[PDB]
Amino acid sequence: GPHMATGQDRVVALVDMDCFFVQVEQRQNPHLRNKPCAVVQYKSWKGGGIIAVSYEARAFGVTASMWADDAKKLCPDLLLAQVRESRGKANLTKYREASVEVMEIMSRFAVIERASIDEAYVDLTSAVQERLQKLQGQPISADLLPSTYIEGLPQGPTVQKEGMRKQGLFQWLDSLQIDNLTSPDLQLTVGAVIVEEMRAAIERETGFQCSAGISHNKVLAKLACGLNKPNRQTLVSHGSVPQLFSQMPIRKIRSLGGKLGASVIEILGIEYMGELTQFTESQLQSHFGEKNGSWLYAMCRGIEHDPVKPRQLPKTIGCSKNFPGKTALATREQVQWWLLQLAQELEERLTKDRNDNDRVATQLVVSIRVQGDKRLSSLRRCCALTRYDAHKMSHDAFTVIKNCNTSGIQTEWSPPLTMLFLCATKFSAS
DNA sequence: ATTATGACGCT
DNA sequence: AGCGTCAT
Ligand SMILES: Nc1ncnc2c1ncn2[C@H]1C[C@H](O)[C@@H](COP(=O)(O)OP(=O)(O)OP(=O)(O)O)O1
Ligand SMILES: [Ca+2]
Ligand SMILES: [K+]
Repeated sequence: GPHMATGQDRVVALVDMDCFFVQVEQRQNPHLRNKPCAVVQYKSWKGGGIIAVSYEARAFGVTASMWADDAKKLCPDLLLAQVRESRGKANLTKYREASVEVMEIMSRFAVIERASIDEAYVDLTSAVQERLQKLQGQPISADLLPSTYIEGLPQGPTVQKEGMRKQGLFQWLDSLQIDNLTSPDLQLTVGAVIVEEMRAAIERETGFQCSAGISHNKVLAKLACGLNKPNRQTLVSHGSVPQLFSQMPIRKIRSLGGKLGASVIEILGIEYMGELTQFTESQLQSHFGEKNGSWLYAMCRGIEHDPVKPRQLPKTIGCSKNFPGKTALATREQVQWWLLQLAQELEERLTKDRNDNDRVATQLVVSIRVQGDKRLSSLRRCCALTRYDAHKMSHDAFTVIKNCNTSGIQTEWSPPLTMLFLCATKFSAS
């Protein structure tokens, strides 16, 4: 009762750019705007691999992880933009720089955690408190929430999509004004007002649209964000959780989309997140470990405590290339040439990072895959990164992996290498 | 023959 | 440390 924590202490948002690499290419090339289009890397094998898809193209069934030749079967008029190639490899700089544009705007509003190239969590608790003081008990108008969905509403005693959105928003605001909701509900609502403002600023200042979720923690904000995409935001209140979770497949919750989630389903014989509430904390810990068990026990009740970390910059800077099928690296000089290409891109990015962000990487991680290996990485070795110099880094990388070569002929490399990976890590202030 | 990333957990 | 999981 009175001592039962409800995980309603924070306001957290997750902002997720819509079709991000496609928007970056559409801003650059107006011919691609409002068209079925996709971003592809490379072109020779089956037309290239699709890595991002506009919503117009998704209507035809085009997805990422599709070959462009196959996407064209579904959507013959699909437009394509190619990822830049430099030094023999795909180069993602344009998208990393577009990411910085958005992250810097978000940072004006609040502390953010960079979750990926186009996702950031936002801790809005303090901003909401501030806005509430400005507001002075003045009610919140629907006009302040023009792209907001309230999950679970409308309900109870119009067949258009926007009409439904407004009906739900009206019910929510009507209740807030009549004092039939909770202080956490008001906090979330003010959070959503701020996120409208944030999303408007992103679009104004970059041209890019995004979706967002607002809730009391990162997992619910992420779940919320996906409910209404694209170009919309969704508020998931604490009270919405029992209905929302009652039919929510376990794999939809972040961290449960893989083997752990499959084990939860199999071991417990359940399908939906809400079904977890019937187990004790000890029962869950007994199957999934102390940490996972406690996390699951709280999470299925809508409670999570993972903080929004104050981190706007990536912690690592890496460069990798696959060498599939017949293109696997089978000679010494091949391996060395590609290590150099990778090291040259890495040096370029590191030098920029050092100038921009007042830090230096101190460790170089070298990873390879060998042909036949089940896993993405076969071997990982570290060495010191003491100089931002591509020839040195590439020579050092060779040294730490050269003994993986089974070949008696040192000119040859066996078994052939199907992946090379260089990663700069362990930053120190500079 | 998805590819190129990136954070965090385990022992 | 080196490996594995989960995610954009
Ligand atoms: N598996 C991947 N391989 C390479 N690039 C990827 C991969 N997944 C995502 N990306 C890139 C391209 C995406 O535009 C960008 C952001 O990813 P993501 O949020 O999953 O999709 P998206 O922004 O294209 O569409 P959505 O509107 O559904 O969010 O990161
Ligand atoms: Ca996205
Ligand atoms: K994303």
